[PDB]
Amino acid sequence: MRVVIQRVKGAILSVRLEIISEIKNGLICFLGIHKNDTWEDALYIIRKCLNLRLWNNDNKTWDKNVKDLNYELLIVSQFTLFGNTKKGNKPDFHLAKEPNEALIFYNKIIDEFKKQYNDDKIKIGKFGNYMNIDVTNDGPVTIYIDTHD
Amino acid sequence: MRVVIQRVKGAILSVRELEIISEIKNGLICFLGIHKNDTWEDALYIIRKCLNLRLWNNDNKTWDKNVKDLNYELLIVSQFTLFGNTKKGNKPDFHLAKEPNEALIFYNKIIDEFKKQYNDDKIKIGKFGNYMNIDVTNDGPVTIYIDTHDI
Ligand SMILES: NC(=[NH2+])NCCC[C@@H](N)C(=O)O
Repeated sequence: MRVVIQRVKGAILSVRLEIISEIKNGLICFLGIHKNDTWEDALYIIRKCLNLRLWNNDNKTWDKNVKDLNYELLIVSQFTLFGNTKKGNKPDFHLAKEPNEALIFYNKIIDEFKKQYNDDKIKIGKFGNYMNIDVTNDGPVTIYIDTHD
Repeated sequence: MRVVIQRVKGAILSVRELEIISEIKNGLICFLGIHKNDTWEDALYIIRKCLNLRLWNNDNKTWDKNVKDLNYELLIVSQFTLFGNTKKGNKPDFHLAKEPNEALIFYNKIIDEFKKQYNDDKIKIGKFGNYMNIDVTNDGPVTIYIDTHDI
């Protein structure tokens, strides 16, 4: 699976527009799910999101993680991360997991995020819906991981 | 070269008490990571796709219009953390990222080219190397990732 991790002062997530999720300091994680992903692919993303040391702990750089500072996570599902753009300019999403299967996988991932950290600290979107996210990027600090490495 | 493209209704960049230096309305924010062994052909591929990827709908059609077609803007923000290696451990390390003194030369070259291949007034930038705060209204959201070393 693929993940783009961005570090935020906060994020406001809204749908067609009414705010339906919000977080202060922490991480927005765009989570694309490859169609051949295993529950081991999930665990790698979760371990990494919860544990990656992305904050300066005053005086020592790259030291504290989301759990350490008691920060929040917003997980947004982004199938467009499997938009192959090597052919034309029309991205093709043929590696992406099928929407239904994907929702079931996405959910489990969220359960586990809650099981691994804290369930008040994990926010979400409306899986396959138009969303509008005001993100305050801190740094900014972008982190990419394709677990197929 | 590594890039994360995000579709935006707008974007507001501020550097250090915060001061606003850059704004775009509708268009693309582009977190651009520059590999140690990047050549100019790597850069052109980045510049091309950002300008030419059809990330917007139009009438019937989906994935049909690119940033230029709509007279939209780009905000290009260098982001070495894209080469933050996370295979080993929970501390990121950036050994694969290019050296700051040259990255800066490469990034400007790139910015010029971004203007040359579109329009001078449609390309906003960050403040290379410096700490930045960026408000992004993500439209979709739509996230695209390209690693040129896959080509
Ligand atoms: N899908 C979504 N909610 N947001 C992204 C825009 C996708 C659009 N090309 C489409 O309508 O297919």
